[PDB]
Amino acid sequence: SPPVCGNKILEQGEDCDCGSPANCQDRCCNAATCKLTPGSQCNYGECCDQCRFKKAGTVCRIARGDWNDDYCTGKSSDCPWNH
Repeated sequence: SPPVCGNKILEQGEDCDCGSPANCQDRCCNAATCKLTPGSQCNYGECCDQCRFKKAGTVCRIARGDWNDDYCTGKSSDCPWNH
């Protein structure tokens, strides 16, 4: 699944796109923008939860025990170990 904006593949650095703006069957992902539609923050990823990123502080990972603890940032679908 290469990076094609307008192919229904969230690969073309879109983070939310549909094959065709007219057939965009993703209320959370818009092709015309190749990004999360207005109102949604997530769509795919660890931080993604209900088309909305997990409020910063939501533990989603762990390095190797419990020091810094991996926590969401409520800004992306990624969860940094916090290291």
